[PDB]
Amino acid sequence: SMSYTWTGALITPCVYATTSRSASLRQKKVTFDRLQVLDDHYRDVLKEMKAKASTVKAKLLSVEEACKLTPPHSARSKFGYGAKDVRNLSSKAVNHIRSVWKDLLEDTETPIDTTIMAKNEVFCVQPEKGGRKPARLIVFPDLGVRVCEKMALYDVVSTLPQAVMGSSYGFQYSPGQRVEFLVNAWKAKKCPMGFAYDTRCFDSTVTENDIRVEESIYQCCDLAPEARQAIRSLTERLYIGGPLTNSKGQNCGYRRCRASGVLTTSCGNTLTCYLKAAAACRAAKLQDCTMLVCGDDLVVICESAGTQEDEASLRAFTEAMTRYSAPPGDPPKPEYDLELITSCSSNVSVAHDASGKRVYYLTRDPTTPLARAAWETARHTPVNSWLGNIIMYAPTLWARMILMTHFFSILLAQEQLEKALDCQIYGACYSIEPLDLPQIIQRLHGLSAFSLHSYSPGEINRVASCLRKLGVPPLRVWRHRARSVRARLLSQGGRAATCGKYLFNWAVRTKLKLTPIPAASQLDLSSWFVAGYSGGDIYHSLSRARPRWFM
Ligand SMILES: O=C(O)/C=C/c1ccc(NC(=O)C2(NC(=O)c3ccc4c(C5CCCCC5)c5n(c4c3)CC(=O)Nc3ccccc3-5)CCCC2)cc1
Ligand SMILES: NC(=O)COc1ccc2c(c1)S(=O)(=O)N=C(c1c(O)c3cc(F)ccc3n(CCC3CC3)c1=O)N2
Repeated sequence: SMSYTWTGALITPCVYATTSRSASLRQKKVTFDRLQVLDDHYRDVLKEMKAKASTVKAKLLSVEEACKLTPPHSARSKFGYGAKDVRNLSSKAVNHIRSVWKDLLEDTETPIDTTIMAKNEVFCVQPEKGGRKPARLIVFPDLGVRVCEKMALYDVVSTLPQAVMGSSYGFQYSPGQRVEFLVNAWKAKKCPMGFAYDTRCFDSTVTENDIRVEESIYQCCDLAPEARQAIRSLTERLYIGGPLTNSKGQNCGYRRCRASGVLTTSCGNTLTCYLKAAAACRAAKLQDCTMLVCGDDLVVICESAGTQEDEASLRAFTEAMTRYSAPPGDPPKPEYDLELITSCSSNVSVAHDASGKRVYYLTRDPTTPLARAAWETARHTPVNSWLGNIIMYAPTLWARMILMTHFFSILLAQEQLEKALDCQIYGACYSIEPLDLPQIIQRLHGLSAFSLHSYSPGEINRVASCLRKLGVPPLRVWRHRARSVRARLLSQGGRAATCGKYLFNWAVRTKLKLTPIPAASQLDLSSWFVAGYSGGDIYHSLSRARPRWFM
């Protein structure tokens, strides 16, 4: 079947930013008939996944619990209420949500409407390879439906992926735990070989059968009968496909592939990619495979069979993925150093802590983080990518010297150190106070994140070259700026002083011997790094448990 069919009605509007103007170019790329051929490897892997899914017991979320996960600025309903009404449990919001639920239980077939829009994302104007990337397409149902999806499937999509894929499920790891997993897998092999597999437009490649196979896995859970019916109806009426409406309310077309903005997108894509890849590893005869899967992002570490043999096994893996309707974007290439593999737009690098001991950490090319940060300093944005980058990339040279210095100087100038900001981590929205960053960083990366040094030449050069290319002052300027930022933070005391002392410890000549922040243990990070919710419309406000008077 065709991934999409179009009426011709335009996908209407809401360093460069992707707009609604480039939507036509994206539509051409993602529109095609899918040819899927399944085999015994696929069937064997599915049965193994199902046996693991069978250990899961999932609970039905109440209307109140589902309402509480809704982001404050989530798209309003076309039925007379918005995200504020949902979070307040308003009479109108709650009555409509209950009617949507009742309809899911009563109607098992009518396709549910969705809205289609072009994603506005900032990329760097780099005239080195081709040109500007076309806008990605976002497909999502109405607010009432999104609350119902949480009631039925929030517990499933939060628990089932780890139960099925075990250590291969990537969203259970913080960046440091992801690094630890990759390093351990690499060291376990006699002669390691690793590769990333890029699927061309993964959402478009997902077939009706893929979605039903994904539902057959959900159905292995112990579920409340209404949750079981809701999952069955949501599968047929929403997940499998349905009509597309643009922002103007015009019939835009029809979808028969994965919608980006439903609660099951991340879980479903991860399960689908894992199933196809594990089956393709068997068809390719790759020895002792370790897979790490995050949605459509796949990395495989295995036992090398020699240079020519590895190139041949990779082409066999690709042919098998292609049959399963997961063809490649960039062709996969075997890598023989862990540091050279790019997965989840990141690579492993090594540094030393204050005692000269090796510390592996996760980094990336800083061009896109710096460009996006520049866009965000220039104009007000709902989500602050700089904040998420400081959190996830806290041990890196560039996040510490440039992002921390620049944004802390802006917060000091605006007196907004205590103002909570939104950032996206694994598709979920978190409301975080920048004053909590030293405690968050210690919890996720450890005390060593504040004293790393002896960065690799390759890492230092990538950073320095990127600054030159973007017209950013050199690293020596950032050291001078950080010394002043640090001094002003120290003067303020409390959490602000901890920001100065811990985040800017690298900027001082003498360098302090840092002790653990006592209040860090109080942070409730239980919802962090459990699952991916990309396009799932999930929100959390960072909270503190058992606070001590003197902290
Ligand atoms: O050789 C030496 O010894 C010293 C050299 C030297 C060179 C340049 C400066 N620049 C500055 O003082 C100014 N800009 C900056 O001090 C500046 C700060 C951050 C900048 C950023 C990002 C960095 C990441 C956080 C957000 C801001 C970008 N650009 C920046 C410029 C350059 C810029 O203009 N825009 C972009 C565009 C895309 C990406 C990055 C940038 C402020 C007043 C005059 C211009 C200072 C010293
Ligand atoms: N195709 C589908 O359906 C979704 O497929 C997906 C594939 C990968 C991801 C997602 C969806 S996500 O939207 O859930 N977010 C991330 C992600 C982040 O949130 C993230 C946030 C930051 F501020 C900084 C770095 C981040 N990094 C890199 C560092 C990390 C440790 C690995 C991610 O990868 N990964």
